[PDB]
Amino acid sequence: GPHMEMGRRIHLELRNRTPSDVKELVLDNSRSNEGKLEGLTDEFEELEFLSTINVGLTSIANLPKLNKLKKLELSDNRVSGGLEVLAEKCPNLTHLNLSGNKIKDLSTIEPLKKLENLKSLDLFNCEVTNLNDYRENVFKLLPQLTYLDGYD
Ligand SMILES: [Cl-]
Repeated sequence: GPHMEMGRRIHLELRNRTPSDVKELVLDNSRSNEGKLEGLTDEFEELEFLSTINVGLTSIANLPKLNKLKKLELSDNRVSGGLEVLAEKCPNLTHLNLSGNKIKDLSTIEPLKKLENLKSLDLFNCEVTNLNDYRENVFKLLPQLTYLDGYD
C-alpha cells in the first residue's frame, strides 16, 4: 500500500519489546518485498492475529511457523495460490480472509481442507464467488467450515 516498507512497520512495532510479546499485528498498507512477506519470523510465538491488507502481496510462501495464529487477514492483495502453506505454518487457524485476491476456482482453495480448525472463510469479490452454486460447492469442499462470507 502507500505506507512504509513492511520490515520498517514491524521494527516500529517492536521498539521496546520482542517478537514473542506480540499478540496482534496490523501491517495493512505497508509495502511487501516485491510481493513477499518480510520481517515476520518464527519468533512470533504468541501472535494470534495478523493483518496484511493491501501490501501488494503475491505469495504467502515466506510465512513463518506461527502456531498460535487464529486469524489471518490477507484482503486486497494478489494471492492466487500456494495456500497449502497455511496448514504447515498456521495449523490452528480459525478465521481466514482472502477477499479481493486472485482466487479464481475451487482447486485454489482445496488446500484449506487441511486446516482442521478453520471456522470462517471470506472470499468477497473474488472471481470464485461467480461460480454457479458457489456457496454450496465451497461448503462441500470444506466440510469443517461453519461460515462463508459471514454466514451459514
Ligand atoms: Cl500486541
